[PDB]
Amino acid sequence: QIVYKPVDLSKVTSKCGSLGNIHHKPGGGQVEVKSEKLDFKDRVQSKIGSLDNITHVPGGGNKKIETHKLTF
Amino acid sequence: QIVYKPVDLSKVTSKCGSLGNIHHKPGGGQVEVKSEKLDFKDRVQSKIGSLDNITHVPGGGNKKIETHKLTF
Amino acid sequence: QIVYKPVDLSKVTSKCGSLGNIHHKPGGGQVEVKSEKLDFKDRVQSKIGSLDNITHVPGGGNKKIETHKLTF
Amino acid sequence: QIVYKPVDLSKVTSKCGSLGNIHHKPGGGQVEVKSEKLDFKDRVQSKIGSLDNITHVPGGGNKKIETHKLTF
Amino acid sequence: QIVYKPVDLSKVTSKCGSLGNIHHKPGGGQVEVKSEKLDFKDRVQSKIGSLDNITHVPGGGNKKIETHKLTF
Amino acid sequence: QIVYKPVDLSKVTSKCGSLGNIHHKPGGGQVEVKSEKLDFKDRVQSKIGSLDNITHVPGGGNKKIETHKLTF
Repeated sequence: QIVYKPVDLSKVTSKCGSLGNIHHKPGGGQVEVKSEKLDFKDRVQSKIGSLDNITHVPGGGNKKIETHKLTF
Repeated sequence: QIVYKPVDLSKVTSKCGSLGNIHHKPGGGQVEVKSEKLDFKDRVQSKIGSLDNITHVPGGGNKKIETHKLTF
Repeated sequence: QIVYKPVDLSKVTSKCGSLGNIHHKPGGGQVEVKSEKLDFKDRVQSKIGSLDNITHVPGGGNKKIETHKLTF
Repeated sequence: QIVYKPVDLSKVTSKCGSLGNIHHKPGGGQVEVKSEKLDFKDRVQSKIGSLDNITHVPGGGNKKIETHKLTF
Repeated sequence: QIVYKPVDLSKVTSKCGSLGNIHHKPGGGQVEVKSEKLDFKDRVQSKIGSLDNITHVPGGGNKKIETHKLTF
Repeated sequence: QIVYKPVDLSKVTSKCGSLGNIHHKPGGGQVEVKSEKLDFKDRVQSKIGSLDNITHVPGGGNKKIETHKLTF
């Protein structure tokens, strides 16, 4: 008699990219008089209090190769 | 007699990209008099208090290859 | 008699990328009179109080190769 | 001429009670053979690996009393 | 001439009770053979791996009293 | 001419109770054979690997009393 009962009970997780929490609070203080004068003239690039979150995940893949043979 | 009963009970999860929470609160402070003057003339790029979230996931795939043979 | 009963009870986790929490609070202080004059003229790149979070994950993949053979 | 323009720009916050994070991981280790025999017979009180979080806040109230008078 | 124009721009917040995160993961470890035998007979109280969160907030109230008079 | 323009730009915060993070990891080690025999007979009180977090906040209140009078 032969019994062939291999059991895959496994658990696999991938968690990839921007996982953590971001808190961005620019200008959260106290001021009496606030004045901003912006003069931008030629080919200017500007970020003021902005948030860019850029995420690339080519990875994070799960791969199982499993071979079962019984030869009698 | 032969019994061939391999069992795949496994669990596989992929979680890929922007997973975390974003909190963006620009300008949330206290001000009495606030003034802004913006003068932008030629090929200016500006972000003020804006949020960009860019997510690319070519990955995060799950792949199973499983071969079963019994030869008697 | 033969019994062939290997059990994969394994647990595998990948956690890859920006895992930690970010707190960015520029300008959170106390001031009476605040004035800003910005004059940007020619091919200027500028960041003021802005947040860039850039995450690349080509890794963080999980791979299982498992071969089972019983030859009688 | 009289101008009566007192300005309340104030910000008030109360944050009272269980503010912090609790992480409770009883039994998170590695064991080959684990056995537990519990025999509790008369007026026994028992906690095993349980979490009680009890919060009472009679406080944390915010109170403003403000009186404005102009007598001419 | 008289102008009576007091301004309340104020912000008031109460946040009272169980504010923080609870993570309770009893039994998250690794065991080969696990056995538990429980025999409880008379007026026994038991908690095993359970979570109680009890919150009482008689407080956390906001109260504003504001009086305005102009007498001419 | 008279101008009466006191400005309240104040910021007030109360943060009261259990503020800090708790990490409780009982039994996180390595053992081959673990056995526990508990026999509790008469009016026993027992805590094993349990977490009690008890918070009382009758305080943490914010109070403003402000009086403005102009007599002409």
